[PDB]
Amino acid sequence: SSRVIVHVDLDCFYAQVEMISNPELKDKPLGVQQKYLVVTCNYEARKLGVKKLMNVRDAKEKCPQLVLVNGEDLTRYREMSYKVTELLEEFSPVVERLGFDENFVDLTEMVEKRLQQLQSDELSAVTVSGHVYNNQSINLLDVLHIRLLVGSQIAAEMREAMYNQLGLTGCAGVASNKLLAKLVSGVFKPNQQTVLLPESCQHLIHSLNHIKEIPGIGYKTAKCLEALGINSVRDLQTFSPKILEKELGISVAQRIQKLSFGEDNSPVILSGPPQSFSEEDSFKKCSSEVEAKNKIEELLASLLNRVCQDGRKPHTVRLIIRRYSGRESRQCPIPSHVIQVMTPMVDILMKLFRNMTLLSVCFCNLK
Amino acid sequence: SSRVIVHVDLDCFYAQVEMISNPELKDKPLGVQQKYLVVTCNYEARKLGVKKLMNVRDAKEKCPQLVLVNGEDLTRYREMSYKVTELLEEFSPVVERLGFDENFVDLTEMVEKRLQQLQSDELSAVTVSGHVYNNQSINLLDVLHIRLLVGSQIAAEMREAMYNQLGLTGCAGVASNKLLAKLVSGVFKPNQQTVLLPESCQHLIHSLNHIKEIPGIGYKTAKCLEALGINSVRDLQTFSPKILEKELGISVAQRIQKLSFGEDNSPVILSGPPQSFSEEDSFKKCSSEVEAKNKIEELLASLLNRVCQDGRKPHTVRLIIRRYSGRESRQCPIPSHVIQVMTPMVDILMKLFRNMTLLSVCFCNLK
DNA sequence: AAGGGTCCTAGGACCCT
DNA sequence: AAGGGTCCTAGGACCCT
Ligand SMILES: [Mg+2]
Ligand SMILES: [Mg+2]
Ligand SMILES: [Mg+2]
Ligand SMILES: [Mg+2]
Ligand SMILES: [Mg+2]
Ligand SMILES: [Mg+2]
Repeated sequence: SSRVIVHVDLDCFYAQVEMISNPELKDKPLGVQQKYLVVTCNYEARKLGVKKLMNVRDAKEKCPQLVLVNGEDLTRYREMSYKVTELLEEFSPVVERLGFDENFVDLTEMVEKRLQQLQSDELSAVTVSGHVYNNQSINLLDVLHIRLLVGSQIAAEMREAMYNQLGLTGCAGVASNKLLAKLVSGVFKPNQQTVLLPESCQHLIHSLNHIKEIPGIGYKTAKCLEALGINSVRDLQTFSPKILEKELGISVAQRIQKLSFGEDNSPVILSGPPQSFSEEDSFKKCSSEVEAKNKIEELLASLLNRVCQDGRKPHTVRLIIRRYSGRESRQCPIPSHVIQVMTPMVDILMKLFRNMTLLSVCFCNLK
Repeated sequence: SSRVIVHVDLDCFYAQVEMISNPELKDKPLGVQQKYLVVTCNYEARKLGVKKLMNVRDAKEKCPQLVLVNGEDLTRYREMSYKVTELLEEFSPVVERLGFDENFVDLTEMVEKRLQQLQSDELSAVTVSGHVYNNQSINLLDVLHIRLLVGSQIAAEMREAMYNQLGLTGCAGVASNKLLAKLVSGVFKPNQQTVLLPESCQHLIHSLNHIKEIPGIGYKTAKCLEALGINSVRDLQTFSPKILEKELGISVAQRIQKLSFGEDNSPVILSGPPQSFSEEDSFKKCSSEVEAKNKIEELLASLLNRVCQDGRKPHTVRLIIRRYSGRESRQCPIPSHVIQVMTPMVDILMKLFRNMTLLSVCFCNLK
């Protein structure tokens, strides 16, 4: 039953990429811009007040010397994201992606192979790589302690390999399930790693200050929980299961309540190739007429290219819109003759358009 | 591109099963009863006026000597259904199920292997098994004619095997795609087979009298088409694509219009093991109070048994209801500890019940 | 008061930058 | 005026007996 999981989280991902291809930006405070949004920034800029997901106005206020690069085309970030996952797949092939910069790996089978190859002499010599959460004391006779420490050594090899092979830095967290691995990897956020021994599981979850910090609990779920007087991890631990079921559902209630105890039995899933390809564009209630084709035609040309590179073929298309005030969408299957180019697709999408501040296209259901 | 497909359709399936396990019912007119509904009947009863899906009142009127057996528990029909599919899977493993009594098989690879094993001498000796649709003339030099005729010989071997091994009779239709195979298999409905040569494709589709007879066109679609003045296959062939798209959708319009020409490029899919297990019960606004557990508990006990036999494990449950006047449903995932029994499930379902003339349970999303 | 099946759709929730 | 991802839900359509 006992598992050793690792969670790898790159530091200021987009910014770290821009700082790589243009070393001239290192040491200088950097923000990565998407329209009016500074979506992330390096640490030279966080010190100066800039914060993730900050207005381009407020950010230049706290740092007028802030150098900004446009990060709207994710192509380069996506390509590097998959270079990271692919390298980790060398260690163990079961690698789950979370967004572009986070990866889960189940190290269990790999920890146990390393253990058989050791002797009674070197086992007492097993050491930790990186921080132990809560400065908790190690017990070389606790077999769970030994396995987690081996997990931290693997985690350090990955992080070094990532830097040696892709010049990227990041954090790692080693724990017994995915929830705790992710929560502990950020205890030392700047290019460091942390291992969570079981006896500190409760210190970790109770170190949080709002239930939203639990991966699995978002805006709607949080707000519903505070409309019930649930503001802390412990409030949710002790809240009535029944009342929780008959207010949020039997699936939401019974899993988030297990997350509040640090429990999470979900396996690390192999993300493999993507299940979808999409592109978005946003605009200040600009598209006011059907000549919004050009904006659509742009999105296809990049998707069609990305698909051709992927080699697989999609069988469903989707169009999304956002309307000046909540999103609406229409999809349909892809004609067969088309699957084996640009002109016909457009006319499908506009038929979808006419059935109905943002336009987006997606290719899903891939073979 | 050229395919040889076969469609196998058993004669009065439920009735033929009841006549097997009780030979005493053969020769006598038989209906299979589900509540007030005579869902099917043998041919000794169709002659006497009884019709598929007929009131138990009107049927006994046209035939008071009608012997009826209850067919509400489908267990036996389902078990025989899969004995049929499994036997056909011996011929070629790619077998698509349609309901309990119909099966599609792609005979293409099997037709071509048989052809290489022949000599120029026996090829002119190739003969048809069963009817040729529209008494059309065979051309032993048309390679498509030869392949379809080989398809009819395989179809005859299946039907014989089905009778020799399971004592079941049925019809087969051999054509170049799934739509036409299904349409031609019923031209001689009582334990016979028919092959459709390409030059008669249009005689077959135009032999239909309402667009509803096209597999793919149902109640809602038919009615929408008649609200537009489309009553015949040809009306739909000639109807405006645009008007069809902007009234039914780009997926519905552009495929049903291809079905009206006898075109259908969908492949024969391997149905394999089921994707769901469900049980239903109906009742004259009977369940009026929460003690409807007993009716639910019945459905679980049979599903739980069927699942245990299957060996796979489900990960989602669903509850369906119908309310005296349109169905409503609630589902959720299956707790993990449960997956590896009866008491806990009930309390999930009732929570689903309280969130909300028929009750039903389903196990889906199987591993 | 049938008793089952299949697959799709539009929208929702969650996770990142 | 971010720009992407994942998976689930309730209901719909279609096909049989
Ligand atoms: Mg991250
Ligand atoms: Mg990060
Ligand atoms: Mg959260
Ligand atoms: Mg049939
Ligand atoms: Mg039949
Ligand atoms: Mg039809």
